[PDB]
Amino acid sequence: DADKQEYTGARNARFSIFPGSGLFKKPPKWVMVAELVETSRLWGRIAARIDPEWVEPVAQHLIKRTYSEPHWERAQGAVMATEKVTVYGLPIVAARKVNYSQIDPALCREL
RNA sequence: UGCCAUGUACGUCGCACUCAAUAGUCAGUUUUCUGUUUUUUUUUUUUUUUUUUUUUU
Repeated sequence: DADKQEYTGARNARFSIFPGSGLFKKPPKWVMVAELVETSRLWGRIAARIDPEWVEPVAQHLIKRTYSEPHWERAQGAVMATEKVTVYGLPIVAARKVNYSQIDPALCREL
């Protein structure tokens, strides 16, 4: 979380890095942890920084894709939408412009 | 360039400035706050914090 030393994990749960880590003082924007433990709060024991272009290919059965702002763009002759990819409610890509016309064939033929 | 008949009618007069003072009507319980200057600046960005536990050709 921005300017906050707490992490949004799976579902609405929030956690923090176990203080014995070396990156406990160096927080990443995107972290993966080994053990979730509830003692005083939620703690991920062994933590490591990740790059969020990683988790779409390896969670294909878990990704939910939400497409907003379907607008027909002339230059492609095709409809664009902003896609958001999430697992467990975690917004992996906040915004990616993608071809809504290539996604669905039903209405884009008429358009 | 000589002459022009007689008698025949008159008087006196007036004008102005104005006008003041007046009726009757007694009284209203005690006590009270309300009140004044003076330093003026009110307001300035922050952070990472703990650990049941035990076994795998």
